[PDB]
Amino acid sequence: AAQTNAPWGLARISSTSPGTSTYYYDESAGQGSCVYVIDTGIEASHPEFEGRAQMVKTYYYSSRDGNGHGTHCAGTVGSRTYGVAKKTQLFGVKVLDDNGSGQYSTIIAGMDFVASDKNNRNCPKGVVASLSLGGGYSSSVNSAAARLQSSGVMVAVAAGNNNADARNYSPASEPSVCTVGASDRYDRRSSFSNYGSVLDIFGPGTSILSTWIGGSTRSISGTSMATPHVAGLAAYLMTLGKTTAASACRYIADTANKGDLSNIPFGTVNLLAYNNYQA
Repeated sequence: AAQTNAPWGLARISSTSPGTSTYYYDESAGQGSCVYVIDTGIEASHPEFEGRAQMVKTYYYSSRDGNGHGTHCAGTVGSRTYGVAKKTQLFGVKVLDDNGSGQYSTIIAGMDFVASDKNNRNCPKGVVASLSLGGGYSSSVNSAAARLQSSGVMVAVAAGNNNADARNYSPASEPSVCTVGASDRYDRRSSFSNYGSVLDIFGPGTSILSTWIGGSTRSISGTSMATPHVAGLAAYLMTLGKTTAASACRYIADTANKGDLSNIPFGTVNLLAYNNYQA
């Protein structure tokens, strides 16, 4: 399949070259996979989700995404127009309040929630968690992400927007999950993107168009936006039978576009998420 005039990030992950506008993808589109978007929630009513989104857990009275961030990153995973895996199931876990804030304990609880929740879901192609959040280093946050991964969830996490080594940030520094840096449409490392040896992969992160609350769309930037690209790609690749939850991070790195990014600090992978789809 081909989505013309797609967000640059979708076209990027299907192209060996920047500057294209067409997103090429196998029509399976991540069907049979599920992605938990662990964030401010998901406006599941957004037409862009076509009923494939739902809230499964909140840590506030409301499952309603009163921020936009979770709806935005859900959109990049598998929203209709703006998503990588356009047929995947999206589950909303609202660990961040509507200001985007969340206690570590709440984030840890949300990850533990997914690890068991996925046993009440039908995700025959596998299960992904997209964590577009982060704070300073936390061994207990890291171990929460490690458990989720261990449980058989493909965890993707944002490297953080500090223009610093991601070793000082959690869950970004958890080695066993997929730590995602951000690139811009010119294949530069995003200005804010964290870096370091813990990074597993880069994805489009600057000026990413996707869903927003109120049935709308907006473009925002962050490794938080690159994360759902990789989670979507993993859901897509799992549905294709190309990898598993345990191996998706390394499979995406193995098959990534290598050496195409600029301003990658020495010691940080130079790997851009790529679906390698041959139409």
